[PDB]
Amino acid sequence: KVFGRCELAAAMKRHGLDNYRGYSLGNWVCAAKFESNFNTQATNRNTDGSTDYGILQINSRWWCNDGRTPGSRNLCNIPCSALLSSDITASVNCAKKIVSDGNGMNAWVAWRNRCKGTDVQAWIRGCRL
Ligand SMILES: [Br-]
Ligand SMILES: [Br-]
Ligand SMILES: [Br-]
Ligand SMILES: [Br-]
Ligand SMILES: [Br-]
Ligand code: NA
Repeated sequence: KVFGRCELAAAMKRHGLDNYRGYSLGNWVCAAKFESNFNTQATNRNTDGSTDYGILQINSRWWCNDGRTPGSRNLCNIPCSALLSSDITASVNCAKKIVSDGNGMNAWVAWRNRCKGTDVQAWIRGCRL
């Protein structure tokens, strides 16, 4: 599923991601934009053999199981395919675990490089929340 900007913001708010660990809704929408372009089916392989999955490109090296990342962990205890669903629940629950791991949203390199320090409120500007 390819979300609309305000549609995703609404969905993220519903699952309690807005202001989670102090990160406002615009930070999460912006992260999604640059990680996946709002596409829940996005996948990307990394040089180390692991793979990033879903709307927030969650990495199989640590967080999910995809059956082909040898040294990896499954810290959210899910198949990586669950992060590709139309329904963003698994992605939101896993992101909440990631953002609490110590490094905040810096875990997402696109957030750090393309959202951090910017006017992230723009990403939910105009939405009915
Ligand atoms: Br957009
Ligand atoms: Br594996
Ligand atoms: Br949803
Ligand atoms: Br980047
Ligand atoms: Br915001
Ligand atoms: Na894994």
